[PDB]
Amino acid sequence: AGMSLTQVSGPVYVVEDNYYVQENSMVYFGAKGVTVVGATWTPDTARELHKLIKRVSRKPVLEVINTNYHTDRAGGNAYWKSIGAKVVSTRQTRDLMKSDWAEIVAFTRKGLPEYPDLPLVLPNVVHDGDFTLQEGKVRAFYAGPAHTPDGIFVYFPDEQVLYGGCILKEKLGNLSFADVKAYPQTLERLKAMKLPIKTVIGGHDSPLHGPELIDHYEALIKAAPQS
Ligand SMILES: [Cl-]
Ligand SMILES: [Cl-]
Ligand SMILES: [Cl-]
Ligand SMILES: [Cl-]
Ligand SMILES: [Cl-]
Ligand SMILES: [Cl-]
Ligand SMILES: [Cl-]
Ligand SMILES: [Zn+2]
Ligand SMILES: [Zn+2]
Ligand SMILES: [Zn+2]
Repeated sequence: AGMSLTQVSGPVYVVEDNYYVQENSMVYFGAKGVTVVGATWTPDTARELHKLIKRVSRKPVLEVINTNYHTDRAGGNAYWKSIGAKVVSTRQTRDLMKSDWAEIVAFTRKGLPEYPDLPLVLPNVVHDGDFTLQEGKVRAFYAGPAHTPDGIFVYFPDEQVLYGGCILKEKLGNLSFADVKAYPQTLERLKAMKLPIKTVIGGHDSPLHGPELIDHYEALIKAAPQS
C-alpha cells in the first residue's frame, strides 16, 4: 500500500510512508487518544495516515510531534492542525522551521520536483527542554546534533522501543544538513543513557531493527566525507 500502519509492541505502531522517499514514523494509541510521531511528508500523506488511524481507534488524534524541522517530519502539519491536533516540537525545531522552512522545501523540490510548495505551518506547542506525553510513556529528548542540529529522539519505555527519526537508518543517505563530526558524538551520548532498548525504528529504509542499528549507522557516519 502507499502507507501501512502496523503494531510493533502494544500501543506502539510503525508507519511506513512510501510516498516520495520512504519515511517511517510512529503512532501511539493511548488512553485519552493518539500521539503521532513525525507528521509525514505532506498534508495528503497525513490524511492517509489519519484514515489508517480511524480504522484502529475512535479516539482523537491529540498531538503530532515534529522530530525536526524538515519536510519529512513536518510536512503533514497543515492537516494535523486542521483536525485540531496539537503540533509539538522543541523551541529549537520551531525556530529553525521559521527561518529555514522555505530553504528545506526548495531543497526537497530539487530532488522531488513533484513535491508541493507547502506553506510554513509552525508547531503550536513548543517545549524548552526534553518532554513527555501519554502519562510519561512517550519520551522525547535532545542528545545533540546529527542529521540536523535539532533532531530529537523519542523513546517508549514500556515497550523498549527507540524511534531514531532521520538520525538512525540503514543507508548513509544525504548529509547536506548533517553535522558529520558531531554525529557519532550524539550517538555516543545516546548510548551512554543506557536506555533499555529492544527495538530501534529507523526513520528511512526498513524500519524494524534491534539496538545495533545505532552502531551500524555510527560506523557508516564515521566513514563518511567530512568525518
Ligand atoms: Cl477506539
Ligand atoms: Cl484505542
Ligand atoms: Cl522551488
Ligand atoms: Cl533528525
Ligand atoms: Cl542490518
Ligand atoms: Cl536488526
Ligand atoms: Cl542494524
Ligand atoms: Zn532531513
Ligand atoms: Zn529524513
Ligand atoms: Zn538491523
